[PDB]
Amino acid sequence: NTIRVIVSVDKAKFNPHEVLGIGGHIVYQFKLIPAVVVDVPANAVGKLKKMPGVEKVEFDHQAVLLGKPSWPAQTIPWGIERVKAPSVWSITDGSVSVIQVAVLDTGVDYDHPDLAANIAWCVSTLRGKVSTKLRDCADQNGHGTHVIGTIAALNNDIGVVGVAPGVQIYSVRVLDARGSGSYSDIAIGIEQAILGPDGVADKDGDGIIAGDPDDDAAEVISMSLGGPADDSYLYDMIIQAYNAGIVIVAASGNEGAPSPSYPAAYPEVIAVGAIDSNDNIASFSNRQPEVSAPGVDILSTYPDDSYETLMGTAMATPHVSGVVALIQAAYYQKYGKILPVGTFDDISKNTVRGILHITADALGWDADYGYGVVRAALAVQAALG
Ligand SMILES: [Ca+2]
Ligand SMILES: [Ca+2]
Ligand SMILES: [Ca+2]
Ligand SMILES: [Ca+2]
Ligand SMILES: [Ca+2]
Repeated sequence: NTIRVIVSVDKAKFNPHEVLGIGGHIVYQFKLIPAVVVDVPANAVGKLKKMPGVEKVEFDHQAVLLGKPSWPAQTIPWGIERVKAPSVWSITDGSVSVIQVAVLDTGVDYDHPDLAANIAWCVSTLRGKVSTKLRDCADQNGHGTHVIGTIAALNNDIGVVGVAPGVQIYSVRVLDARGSGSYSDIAIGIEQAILGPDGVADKDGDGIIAGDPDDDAAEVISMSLGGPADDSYLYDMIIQAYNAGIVIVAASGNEGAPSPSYPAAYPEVIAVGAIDSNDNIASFSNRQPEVSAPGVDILSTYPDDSYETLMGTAMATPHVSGVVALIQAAYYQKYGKILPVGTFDDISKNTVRGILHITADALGWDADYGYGVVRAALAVQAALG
């Protein structure tokens, strides 16, 4: 019957009425890339390629969550210590106002007493519809609430504590109750993380997005999820985020493969591998990460008002995203600006990725651990030194 497809277009010639004309509909018009999500009867896709202004028709691929379960006063999970976050908190817990982290995942238990105060914005992109309603944005799986707690669980007398326990979180639900998500919804969730709550990327028109107090963009997009497919419009959204000054962090994958899933495999994205508490790379961790982090036996928040232990590269990812939030929060607190994102290759202290690379606890890049295990305390020293 009806398939979902993503059309790359020339906006001067693409007439959307041509798709309604063949029994299709417009699902979502991207604001930041020239592309549109459409539903068409499957036997009419051939007619789509043929319309004026249609440059490419791509099918809607599937990505999936990358965390799975391991089988009272406040605990500091072993991974938060390993990554050397508690030492940083006298400088910053990430609570500097221009800083937000967007977590594209299964949603969040937004009224969880260890999370709520840091939940700044809650949205859903599922099924190509942007929803800002609470029932839509709530986590129906648990995995997002877990990823989120590793980043930002409160420092208090309950539960757990995240890497950056003061940072504002934008929860962006791009994955359903089963942890499965379409590339379409994930590209839309990324656009939303750039647009933010006011729906405009660059409201004052000055060319600054991430790190501009006049805007409400996130500064980190964290994606603990992956698929085998490399689609154009998705990689275009990645570049829009990258160009806006957003650091993008994604899980390597859990199939013990030689290279990362997507989007972790894009040059603009920090691929993240998983270690255990013995500083062994997990066997499941996809190889050639950029950096690695705690991803086995990770205790964190879980629905509802509860706590759970999970494992996977999905768990390693938010430790890195939390480190990035500390670097950017410390740098903005001292200077009144953030660092550039940087590249895989980078070994300077002038770039977030540069700092991640050279402060990593290398156990010189390798195909197992990447540059090594991120260390917040040392990264924040490099950023400020
Ligand atoms: Ca911001
Ligand atoms: Ca806590
Ligand atoms: Ca905005
Ligand atoms: Ca601006
Ligand atoms: Ca401005």
